[PDB]
Amino acid sequence: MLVLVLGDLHIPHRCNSLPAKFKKLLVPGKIQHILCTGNLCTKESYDYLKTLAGDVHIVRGDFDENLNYPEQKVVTVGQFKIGLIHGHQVIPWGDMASLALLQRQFDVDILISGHTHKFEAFEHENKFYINPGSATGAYNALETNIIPSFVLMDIQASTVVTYVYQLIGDDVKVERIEYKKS
Ligand SMILES: [Mn+2]
Ligand SMILES: [Mn+2]
Repeated sequence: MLVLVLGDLHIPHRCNSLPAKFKKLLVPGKIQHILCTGNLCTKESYDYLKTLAGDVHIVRGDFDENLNYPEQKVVTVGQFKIGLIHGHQVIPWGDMASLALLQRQFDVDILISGHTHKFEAFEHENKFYINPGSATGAYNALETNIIPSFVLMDIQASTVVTYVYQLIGDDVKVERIEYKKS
């Protein structure tokens, strides 16, 4: 199973389009699931994602208007439980009821969020953590020189291979990170 992970496009309010060099790489008929962190913009981008896969999961980020999209979810892909949330939630740890509800979100194999536009991908204590960054390199609060990125996960049995794609200078650069769940 191939899983596309992306978000934070902000089209067309901040960026008019995905970079050609990333969009080239995506075509119908290859990806089984999309996990989108939100901040797409207008419906056009959601429609585009729906050409690419039959199972599209998106969450609602800050200033996203379409309230039919859930704030957070937990999705099962193969043997993996994946949590998905935009990341602009401002809730303090001390509201114990809210904390109790977050347990379901932390008790997942792979955790994905967005919002910052800064990519990350690592293993910690048998769990894997991904922020795909922004696929358009849209600006965030502090910064303007955001490196466009997105993520593909190749999932098979108990092994996930995460590919991080980044647009640096002239070329797409790929890092390949292997994760096996014990
Ligand atoms: Mn954003
Ligand atoms: Mn955001």
